[PDB]
Amino acid sequence: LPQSFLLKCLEQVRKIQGDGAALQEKLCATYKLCHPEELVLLGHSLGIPWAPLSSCLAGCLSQLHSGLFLYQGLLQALEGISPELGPTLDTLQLDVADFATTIWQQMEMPAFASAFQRRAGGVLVASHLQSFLEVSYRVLRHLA
Amino acid sequence: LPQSFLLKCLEQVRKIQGDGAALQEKLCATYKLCHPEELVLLGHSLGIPWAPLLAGCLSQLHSGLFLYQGLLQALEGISPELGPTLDTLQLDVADFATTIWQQMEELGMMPAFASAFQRRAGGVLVASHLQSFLEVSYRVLRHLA
Amino acid sequence: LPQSFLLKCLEQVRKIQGDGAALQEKLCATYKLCHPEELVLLGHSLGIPWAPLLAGCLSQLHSGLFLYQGLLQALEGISPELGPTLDTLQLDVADFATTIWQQMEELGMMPAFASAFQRRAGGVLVASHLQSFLEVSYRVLRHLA
Repeated sequence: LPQSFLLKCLEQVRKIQGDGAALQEKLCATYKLCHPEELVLLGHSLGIPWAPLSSCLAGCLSQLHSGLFLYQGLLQALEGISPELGPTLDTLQLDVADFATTIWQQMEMPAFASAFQRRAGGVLVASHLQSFLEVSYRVLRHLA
Repeated sequence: LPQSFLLKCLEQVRKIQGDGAALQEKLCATYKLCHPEELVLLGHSLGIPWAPLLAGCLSQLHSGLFLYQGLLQALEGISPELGPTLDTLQLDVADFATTIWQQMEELGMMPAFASAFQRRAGGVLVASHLQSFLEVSYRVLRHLA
Repeated sequence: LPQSFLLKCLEQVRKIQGDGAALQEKLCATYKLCHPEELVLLGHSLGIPWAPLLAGCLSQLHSGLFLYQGLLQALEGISPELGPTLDTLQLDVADFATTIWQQMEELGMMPAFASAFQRRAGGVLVASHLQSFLEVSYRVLRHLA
């Protein structure tokens, strides 16, 4: 796709990543939930879906788009995790929502039932979105 | 680490130092902002975060790179001439950082630049910090080999 | 020494180091020769010369580059595959030799790699030393202006 497009995608993945790192930094400072690693088995229980992209033009781009559409959903489902994290979460959601539209333009949920469920769901969705955007850049770089 | 990943990195360090030195030489040439020591007090005024420098160290390179990707995007092209110079330096930083990220997987592990003078001077100081950052990164990669 | 010339030198220095680095990682990854130190015996046995390092030093750097064009040529492309990569490295060292010389002007100032294992392992050894020769030219030009 054009280089202008790929650089547009980078600016965006990097903004969404700086937001995700602000979230992750709050969840660690405020709840000591600092190691996504430790929560890996809870993602089961929490029933967090996975967006596949590594083994993936338009079909791939559609997959990125779906995966983004999935993360704006999950973020929404987290209902802001706590009053103090609410702002942070809104910023990351408006941002994932933008990247989702750059992709379509170019084409042209769980129940986190508790304080603990919202927090651990928070850490894991922030971590799964990081990895996914790291994979979306490598995939787009391979399509430019 | 695998010596071949190490050799792929030592290559990407130099390819970024090249683009960096190219930006610096163009800024000096087109605008006469030739000495980062004349703009250092101003690095403080432009709110620039200097980035410090297995798992933890590979993570500090990756964080450093991630900061440096921020600062470069914030200069928004600097000027119509320097535009493509900056576009190559971002795609190269972004590729190096992806390389550190993919290997940490396998192993299992802002300033705003208000005016044209701020974008110009900003380009001088960040090309300049990224240069040293990367040298020290060429030294600790040797060491974590 | 004019700060502009000196930043054109840094970009040339990083350019040749990146080509150096390009060759190393291809030799390490095509023929698993990933360590100069495991070849210091072959190198001693070939008796290969390494170059030492305003007028005087500027002239030492110029003659140092001359030596490395010499050594790079003797490798006779290493393999068909590695051909282009060495041509670039030759040409980029040539550029930089010229630049240095031109500065001198406006201021008024081979072993035989008899074998195929020898070309590949002599590739690893020259690229590695060149890399180190150029970092010090990077520091001497740094302290020169």
